[PDB]
Amino acid sequence: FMKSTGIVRKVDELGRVVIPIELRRTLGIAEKDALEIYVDDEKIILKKYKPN
Amino acid sequence: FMKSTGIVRKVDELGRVVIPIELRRTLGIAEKDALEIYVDDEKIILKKYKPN
Repeated sequence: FMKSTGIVRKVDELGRVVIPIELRRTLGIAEKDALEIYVDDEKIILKKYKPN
Repeated sequence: FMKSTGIVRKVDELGRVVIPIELRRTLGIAEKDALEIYVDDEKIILKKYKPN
């Protein structure tokens, strides 16, 4: 099976979610960087964005 | 089996991402609701939160 952090956050007015700082560092993501958003099985997959 | 939406958003100061309103409605998510966050393969999986 796959292990997940299992951490939940409250949805703000715009419907946005925050990545834990531990994942900000491990994912190599910083302010002004670009994120790409995926949709599968009613779940959202977010990953670093590679320009095309 | 399914293709992702392929939509990208800019990261704000806190490192947060926004779900498209089309997904807010399909996912049944609203302000003050709880989201659970997963981590796998360097990708983040967010889904509705159903506490035990």
